[PDB]
Amino acid sequence: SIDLSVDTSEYNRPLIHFTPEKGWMNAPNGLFYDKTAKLWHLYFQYNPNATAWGQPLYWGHATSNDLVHWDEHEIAIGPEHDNEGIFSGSIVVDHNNTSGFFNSSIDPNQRIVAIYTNNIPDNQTQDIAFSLDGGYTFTKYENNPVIDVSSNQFRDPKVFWHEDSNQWIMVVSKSQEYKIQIFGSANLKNWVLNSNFSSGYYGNQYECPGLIEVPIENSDKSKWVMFLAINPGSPLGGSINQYFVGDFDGFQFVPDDSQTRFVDIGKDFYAFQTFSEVEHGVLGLAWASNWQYADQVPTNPWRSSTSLARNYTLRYVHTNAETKQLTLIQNPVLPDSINVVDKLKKKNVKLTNKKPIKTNFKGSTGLFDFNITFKVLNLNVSPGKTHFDILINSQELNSSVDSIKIGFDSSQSSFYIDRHIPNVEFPRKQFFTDKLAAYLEPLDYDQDLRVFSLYGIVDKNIIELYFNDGTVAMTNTFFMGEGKYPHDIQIVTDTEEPLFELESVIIRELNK
Amino acid sequence: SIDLSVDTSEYNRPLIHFTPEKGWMNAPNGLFYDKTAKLWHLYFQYNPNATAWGQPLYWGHATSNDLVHWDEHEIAIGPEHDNEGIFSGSIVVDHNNTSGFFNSSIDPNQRIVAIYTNNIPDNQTQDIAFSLDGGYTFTKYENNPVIDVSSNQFRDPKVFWHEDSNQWIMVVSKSQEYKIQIFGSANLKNWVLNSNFSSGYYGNQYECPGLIEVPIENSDKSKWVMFLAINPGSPLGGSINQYFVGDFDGFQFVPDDSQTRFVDIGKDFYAFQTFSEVEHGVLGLAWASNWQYADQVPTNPWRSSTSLARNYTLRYVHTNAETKQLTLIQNPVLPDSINVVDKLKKKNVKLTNKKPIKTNFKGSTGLFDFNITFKVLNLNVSPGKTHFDILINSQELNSSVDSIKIGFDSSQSSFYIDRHIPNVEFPRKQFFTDKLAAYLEPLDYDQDLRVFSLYGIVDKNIIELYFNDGTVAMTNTFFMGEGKYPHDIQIVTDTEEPLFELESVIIRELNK
Ligand SMILES: *[C@@H]1O[C@H](CO)[C@@H](O[C@@H]2O[C@H](CO)[C@@H](O[C@@H]3O[C@H](CO)[C@@H](O)[C@H](O)[C@@H]3O)[C@H](O)[C@H]2NC(C)=O)[C@H](O)[C@H]1NC(C)=O
Ligand SMILES: *[C@@H]1O[C@H](CO)[C@@H](O[C@@H]2O[C@H](CO)[C@@H](O)[C@H](O)[C@H]2NC(C)=O)[C@H](O)[C@H]1NC(C)=O
Ligand SMILES: *[C@@H]1O[C@H](CO)[C@@H](O[C@@H]2O[C@H](CO)[C@@H](O)[C@H](O)[C@H]2NC(C)=O)[C@H](O)[C@H]1NC(C)=O
Ligand SMILES: OC[C@H]1O[C@@](CO)(O[C@H]2O[C@H](CO)[C@@H](O)[C@H](O)[C@H]2O)[C@@H](O)[C@@H]1O
Ligand SMILES: OC[C@H]1O[C@@](CO)(O[C@H]2O[C@H](CO)[C@@H](O)[C@H](O)[C@H]2O)[C@@H](O)[C@@H]1O
Ligand SMILES: *[C@@H]1O[C@H](CO)[C@@H](O)[C@H](O)[C@H]1NC(C)=O
Ligand SMILES: *[C@@H]1O[C@H](CO)[C@@H](O)[C@H](O)[C@H]1NC(C)=O
Ligand SMILES: *[C@@H]1O[C@H](CO)[C@@H](O)[C@H](O)[C@H]1NC(C)=O
Ligand SMILES: *[C@@H]1O[C@H](CO)[C@@H](O)[C@H](O)[C@H]1NC(C)=O
Ligand SMILES: *[C@@H]1O[C@H](CO)[C@@H](O)[C@H](O)[C@H]1NC(C)=O
Ligand SMILES: *[C@@H]1O[C@H](CO)[C@@H](O)[C@H](O)[C@H]1NC(C)=O
Ligand SMILES: *[C@@H]1O[C@H](CO)[C@@H](O)[C@H](O)[C@H]1NC(C)=O
Ligand SMILES: [Zn+2]
Repeated sequence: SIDLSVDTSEYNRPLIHFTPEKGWMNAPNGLFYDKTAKLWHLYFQYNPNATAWGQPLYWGHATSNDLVHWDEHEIAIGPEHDNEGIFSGSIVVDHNNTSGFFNSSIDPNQRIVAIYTNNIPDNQTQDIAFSLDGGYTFTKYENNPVIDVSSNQFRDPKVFWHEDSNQWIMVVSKSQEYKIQIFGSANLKNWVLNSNFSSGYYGNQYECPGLIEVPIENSDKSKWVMFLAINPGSPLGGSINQYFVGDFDGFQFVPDDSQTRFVDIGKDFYAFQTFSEVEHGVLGLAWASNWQYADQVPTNPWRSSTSLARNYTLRYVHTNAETKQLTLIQNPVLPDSINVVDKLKKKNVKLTNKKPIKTNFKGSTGLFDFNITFKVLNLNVSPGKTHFDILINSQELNSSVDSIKIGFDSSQSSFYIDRHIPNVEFPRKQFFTDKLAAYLEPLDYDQDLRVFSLYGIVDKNIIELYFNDGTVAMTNTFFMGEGKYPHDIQIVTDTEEPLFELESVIIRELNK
Repeated sequence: SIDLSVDTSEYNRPLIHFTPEKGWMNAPNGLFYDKTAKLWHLYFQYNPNATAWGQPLYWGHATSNDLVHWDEHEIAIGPEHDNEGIFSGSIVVDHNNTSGFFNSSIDPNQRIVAIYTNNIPDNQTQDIAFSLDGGYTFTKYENNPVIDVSSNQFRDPKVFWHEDSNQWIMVVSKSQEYKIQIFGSANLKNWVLNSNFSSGYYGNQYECPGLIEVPIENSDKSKWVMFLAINPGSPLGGSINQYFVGDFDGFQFVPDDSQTRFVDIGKDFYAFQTFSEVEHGVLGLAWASNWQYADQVPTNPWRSSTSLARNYTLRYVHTNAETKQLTLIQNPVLPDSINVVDKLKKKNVKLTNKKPIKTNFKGSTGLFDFNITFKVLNLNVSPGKTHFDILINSQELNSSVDSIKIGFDSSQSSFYIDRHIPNVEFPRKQFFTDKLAAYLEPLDYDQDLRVFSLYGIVDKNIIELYFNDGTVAMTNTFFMGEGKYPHDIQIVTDTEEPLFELESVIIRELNK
């Protein structure tokens, strides 16, 4: 039952991360681009009747021309009964009408088919539905389900057209068997199981798989990347996304190695999905929370945002001094529709305890970004001082300032976040990990000096960090006290002489 | 250079975890049992000259008849020069004198050979040394090194006799190539490279591998388990140990699957090694710290303990409701030579906010264990109350009590620890993760009610937790304020009616 009396929006509703106006949101679904309308479509696991997961569960729907400003629509798909759910799935555009649902009056770029998990008591099946109006309303296929294996742990179909083998491909999870199942189909209705894939960090269950061709930077080559969500049992606690790099022939995915790697090593990036019908590269986003505490965080009358849309590539990067690995790179999608309210620019700054960088903006939108390239100098300092810190400070409210801290330690070659906020309490905060680290090799070397970069964006209750031009991504929510939100940024150190040179510093106040 | 002026031993030196009397300890080495003398041997990476890592670096040495009472000996092996180190390695007993070092005056069970990494500037090699006095003094082999591949990233040899292929086997890490190399030898001097193994979570580097037959519970069969340390780049930050289950023929290790699993999901369990010459089962221990902060924790005039000795088996356990996996099990070695100073024993207690469990012991050793079997009842409580907490409280000093918290949440089916202690500060505490969790399936079901077990031991500055009879292990150090150490244990809940029934509760104060 949503309490419309208490609205936390003013201080903790993100400006450029999608949130439903009210109710509960989890996994993003049916992500696609309408080439005719030039519209991005976001669907999502949606309970409008509470700020927690519940059935009946629907596909919510929003559209955007630029992946930052969203317009929320009426519910797109709903269950047959109150004790049922339209669980996760995906959308394809059936340009050549292989499904037989579309006539000449439906533009080929708008021949929209949803493939989703129908959840009923003791049964999960893969069902389809078609939209004749650009993805706003759907008709369920008469002969659903299209796949039934008599299981209650069988969900999250990601479907794509595979040109090379001239067929539809589904990757779907046999969740508690720890198997990604690869099915093939000529018409999206009649499916054949081609192979099973089992690898990486199993945790409790497999969920929301994905399989897509990702370009290698500065080349004409590409690799197939298999995405996989696990929850619970993440090594960081709760829910997390992992990936595998290799090749696909339409029947089997063959990884290049047997290594485990995570997509994002924050706590709050789960159920990642890619957009269908992108013409250049790979774009996707995730649900920006963690199953451990998502339904308890102090937001109202909604819970959950998505991450920003991110652009995915592969790059050879040093994982140690000697060895390079083909690694998943992600950078945020931030178009010119984002307004810069104010900015601080500094160059070649030798950081010390008497030379802090402090923003002095007139007001605050609660939306900021910081772009920093730094070099570690050859200075011996005591071990408590081998670091610098970016402080994100609230306004002073009732005599107190709340803040979160993003730092780098030169002795550990590791970034860290501390999202610990004194006095803010909510159920299951025992699982709300406060301190997270990311080890990185230098981005570059300036003679013998190690060079690193960091891009960060803060949007009222969520922070996204991208280290070394997207080599590592870390997504984390944070909850300041009632009425408090980000207002100013400081960069500080305790070193008396310079250990860090900030070659370039850009801190901007942004708005929609 | 160690200050003997300040000694923290009284409040934070463990009683039954080995610590050097003074200086720095990291990885355990040369672990073996002398069947003739009936003595367990522990060697360790040792810097006597500071409470941080430094060269010259030695093998320290201690012995025990029972794996809890340790006698520290003279340094066993030292480097040729001050800018060199005797890095990690292992010991075997050359019963049949394959090496030719041992005549009829040396009992077969005492034909002790150390295989270790010799660290010199820009070079790491595998060297051997032999002991004619039961492992107290060593003579380096005159034709060292026994393996040189012209690398400065080539270390941590674990050697064993393989009967099936009638040869010595060495597993060693080509650290920055992410390879465990398997070599073979008739005589411990002349080696042949047989295979390279690469899998699991790579992080920054491969270190301290092991390969051993682990018995399957209730069976005469076993599996080959490959152990692997990575540091830095643990998904929990810093250093961690992982394992692989499969088969070995003397030349190649073949895992049964391609899954990644960690040995211990605490922050402070690294460089795990197994004892040689164990006749019943598999025994091992690790370094009980994390490279991120190990050299900064507030102990003096030593830093670091080992973990307890643990007993390793394989058991088929539910990782989800549907599926069992052959899983590494570990339980602590705690013999009857440990005195029970006092204990609290309770049976069939329905836990509520008016019925807390509280120890009322006359004094404190700072050494306690708690053994609990609990059951989750069918009670609906508000989301903030779906849990119970074990509080480990210091004595009141300067008007405050320091505490650490171990809990279970029935909504998340997860254990958690909070080792956050306010007002205790030390360098690199930004990496000192305070909140850790572990998801488990129930140990058993009583009709429809979920049953779980938990064994924990607190030894002044270290806590070891074993969930569901050793299904999951979690090791963490903790640092209370100056003079404070564990004094009393409480078990509490906020539920007004019973959510948890404690079938069995045993809390003991222990001593040497
Ligand atoms: C680690 O745990 C294992 C159990 O998984 C323990 O192994 C058991 O150890 C006892 C000896 O302590 C063995 O009993 C012996 O059996 C032989 C004949 O089978 C008999 O001749 C001896 O008199 C003795 O009773 C027992 O068989 C063995 N169990 C298994 C399954 O191997 C081991 O002791 C534990 N180690 C420590 C130090 O706690
Ligand atoms: C995501 O990144 C890719 C490049 O890595 C961008 O792709 C380029 O897009 C332009 C048109 O916008 C094309 O003319 C180029 O040929 C593309 N390059 C490659 C190598 O494909 C893509 O535009 C990015 N998308 C977003 C939304 O940022
Ligand atoms: C962060 O800063 C870097 C500059 O250091 C930006 O990268 C440059 O982007 C421009 C386009 O705006 C390119 O022409 C340059 O070649 C890039 N140079 C470098 C140094 O990368 C980057 O776009 C910034 N990131 C943001 C705003 O998110
Ligand atoms: O809304 C269901 C949708 O979410 C996912 C991924 O988060 O599964 C979540 O919800 C399920 C039902 O409560 C849980 O079984 C699952 O553990 C949880 O992650 C998708 O798998 C599913 O389609
Ligand atoms: O003492 C060296 C010994 O420790 C290990 C494992 O912890 O390596 C540690 O020390 C090395 C030298 O400082 C580092 O290169 C390494 O990263 C660190 O883990 C063993 O690998 C080594 O034999
Ligand atoms: C849930 O929300 C839907 C969509 O607005 C509404 O029509 C329905 O009555 C609600 N049902 C329950 C059981 O709350
Ligand atoms: C084509 O489909 C549309 C639905 O969009 C329907 O109204 C029309 O009658 C159909 N007939 C044609 C165009 O063949
Ligand atoms: C894939 O897994 C399913 C479910 O366990 C099984 O029925 C099927 O035979 C497997 N198929 C292949 C080709 O491995
Ligand atoms: C280091 O310790 C050893 C062994 O106790 C000692 O003999 C040596 O002099 C010390 N060296 C330095 C450099 O302090
Ligand atoms: C055996 O070795 C011992 C110890 O090194 C030595 O005292 C003795 O001379 C040796 N015996 C023979 C026959 O060489
Ligand atoms: C094993 O790795 C080593 C070192 O990288 C390499 O030279 C050797 O050829 C490899 N051997 C095999 C059998 O792969
Ligand atoms: C804990 O309790 C169980 C069941 O009573 C017992 O068998 C076990 O030995 C105990 N564990 C320890 C480490 O004392
Ligand atoms: Zn605090």
